[PDB]
Amino acid sequence: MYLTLQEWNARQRRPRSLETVRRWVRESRIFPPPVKDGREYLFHESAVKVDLNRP
Repeated sequence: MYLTLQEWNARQRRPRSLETVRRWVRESRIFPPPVKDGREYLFHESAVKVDLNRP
């Protein structure tokens, strides 16, 4: 009952391109990382874009 990358970003009120998110994951800005299903990426409902250090 989670959400795929597409919808995963549809929840943010200020998202961007998909490949743009791929950079975020590279910088480890999101967590927990997506499931590298060989080639796809499942964004568990636990995935979220972090800011810096002030939750």
